Order: sequence, then structure tokens, then C-alpha cells
Amino acid sequence: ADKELKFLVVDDESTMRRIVRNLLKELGFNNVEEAEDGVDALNKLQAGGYGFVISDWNMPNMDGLELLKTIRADGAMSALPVLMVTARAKKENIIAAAQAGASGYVVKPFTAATLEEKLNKIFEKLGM
Ligand code: BEF
Ligand SMILES: [Mn+2]
Repeated sequence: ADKELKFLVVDDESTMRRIVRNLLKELGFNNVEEAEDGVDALNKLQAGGYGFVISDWNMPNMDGLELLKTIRADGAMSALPVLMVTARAKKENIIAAAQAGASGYVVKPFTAATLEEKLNKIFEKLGM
């Protein structure tokens, strides 16, 4: 994919955001911003320019399922890639997110290779 693709990394834990951002850099992606919950995320997304969202689920203010659903329902950003990265491991969680339009889904804890693999799976599906 285009190495100037702008990512929004959303998680209420700064340690996780740091992990994801550093994995993105290793993969060649340096245009990366962070948000701390779904409301902060939507503020940055409204600010413009984003091409990919990586998001947690359990966050205050707006959780990642609501964030995903808001994005998919919004005409200005309905096809924006959203990769879920969450400790929610139950099949019903995965179903709710998949059905809500998740581009992909990774369960914490996760390896570097898994994130890379699932990002590349989304790129290939979208022809990025
Ligand atoms: F708090 Be997240 F769903 F890992
Ligand atoms: Mn969380």
C-alpha cells in the first residue's frame, strides 16, 4: 500500500497505541495519529485525510463497536478501512463487529506477524 496512507490508531491504553504505531513504522507507515476513544477518533476523522483506522473496542466515551458503526453509517467515510484490535475474544463479539462492517479483527494479545498479516489481508481485499 501507499506508505503515505494516514492511519488513526484508537485505544484507551497508551501502551497499545504505542505498540501499533511502532509496528506501523516498521512496516513503512510514518503518517500515524492517535486517538484515546471513539469521540476523540471521530474528531480527528472529521479533521480529514485519514485512509485507515485501527481500533480497540473497550474504551470510555464511545466504544469501538459504536465507532465502527458510526463510520460505516456516515456517507463521508462509510468505506474507510477499520481493523479491530481488541481483547474481546468471544465468537459473538467477532460476529457483532464483522456484521457491523469490520474490515478485519485481531485478538489481543497479538504478535507483530499477525498484525502485518491482517493489514495485508485488508489491503488486498480493497485493492490497496
Ligand atoms: F479494551 Be480493548 F477491546 F482491548
Ligand atoms: Mn481498551
